[PDB]
Amino acid sequence: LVPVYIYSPEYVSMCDSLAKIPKRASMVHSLIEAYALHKQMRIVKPKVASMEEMATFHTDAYLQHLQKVSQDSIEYGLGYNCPATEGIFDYAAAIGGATITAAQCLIDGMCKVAINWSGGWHHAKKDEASGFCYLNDAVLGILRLRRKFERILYVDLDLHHGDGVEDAFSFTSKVMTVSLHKFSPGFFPGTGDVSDVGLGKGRYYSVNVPIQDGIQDEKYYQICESVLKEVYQAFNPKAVVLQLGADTIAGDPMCSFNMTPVGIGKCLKYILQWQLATLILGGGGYNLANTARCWTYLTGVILGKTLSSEIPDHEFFTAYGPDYVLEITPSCRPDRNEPHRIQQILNYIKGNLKHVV
Ligand SMILES: CN(C)c1ccc(C(=O)NCCCCCCC(=O)NO)cc1
Ligand SMILES: [K+]
Ligand SMILES: [K+]
Ligand SMILES: [Zn+2]
Repeated sequence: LVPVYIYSPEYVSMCDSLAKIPKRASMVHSLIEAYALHKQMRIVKPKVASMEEMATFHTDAYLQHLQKVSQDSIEYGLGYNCPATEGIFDYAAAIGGATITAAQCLIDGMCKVAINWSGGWHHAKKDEASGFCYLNDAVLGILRLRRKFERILYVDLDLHHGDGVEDAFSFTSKVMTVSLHKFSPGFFPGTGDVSDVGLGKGRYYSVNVPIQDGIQDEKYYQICESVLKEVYQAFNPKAVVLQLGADTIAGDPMCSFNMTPVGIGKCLKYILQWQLATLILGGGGYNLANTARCWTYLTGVILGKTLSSEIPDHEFFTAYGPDYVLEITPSCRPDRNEPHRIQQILNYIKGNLKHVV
């Protein structure tokens, strides 16, 4: 009954090697640990994903190519965004197996919530890398949950549209994907408008909520709670995979949304309250200190605790200036979401869900 935490020194050290988020893994860990939150969690060492576990989603041509490259390259999306970095195959296997490992505990009753903050790589296609994602651990995690669960719900709270995971299940009704991302022409990955609902046997089993800059905690929680309520109704899931990219939080260099760890928490609370199994994943988050602040605070609402406002002294204390507090103050930027558009969106979504059995 104690939340599982996927950690291991070798793992975190492996993740700190990710180009875009250097040392972000350590920062998140050490901050969560400096709050002694790991004392109230079942620490589980992550297992490396095997070539056959990754093959449950990715093609051999892709996986083998990714492997040879790990030692004509821009063939499988391995270009500007996803470079042919030496050792990526090993980094992705570690992160992928870290989610497979967390998924297994959920289908073992060993816990009702497993956490893998270093995961959440939602852009990767079965045979294509995208948006710094070489392997789609979110899909590998959901496919593992399918061993014991019939209806799995995937909620993507990342600033970006979880296309990789949506594409994976766009033709199926066994897994429903919900994504609240910023949608605007020329913004990555450019998909996910509200009209996007899935194909074939999976029509309407894909929900997309396009948002605009500036949105804040309450405006966001209303939209999220609203959509998550209608969804639990029609789909009535058995397990839940939650992607919590912190690139929505105020202060991120992404400078799009204007959330705080508490806005997301209200959403997290609302989902945890369904008492269904739950696989927590990180994702984007480009303001290192803030990301540790957000996920630590969230590892706090997962344990019903209320963390200390003053940031405990630790390994990376200095990176928490100039105030050294766990709270994030929203930026003074205008919300660009006209309330009428949010309604048209919510209705269109509402009428898209009636079609569910
Ligand atoms: C200043 N500089 C060198 C850059 C600035 C912006 C990008 C970018 O937006 N790239 C597009 C990829 C967006 C990240 C998607 C991964 C993600 O956040 N998933 O949730 C790249 C480089
Ligand atoms: K689907
Ligand atoms: K999203
Ligand atoms: Zn993102």
